[PDB]
Amino acid sequence: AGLSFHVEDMTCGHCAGVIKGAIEKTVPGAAVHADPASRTVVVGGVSDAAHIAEIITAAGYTPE
Repeated sequence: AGLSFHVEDMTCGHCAGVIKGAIEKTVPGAAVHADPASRTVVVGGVSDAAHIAEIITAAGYTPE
C-alpha cells in the first residue's frame, strides 16, 4: 500500500525534511515524500499505517 498523512502544519522542506528522515530511517523501504504545498507525507511500499503514524508523531507532527 501507499499511505498519505495531511500534516497541515508542515511548512517548507526544513520541517518536511525531518518528517521524511524520521520515517525513512526507521523503515528501510518507506518511500517518503513530505510536500510543503500539498501538506502531505506519502509513504509507499508499506501497509502499516499505525506503525508509520507512531514514527511521525514521535517527530512531533500530527499523522492525519
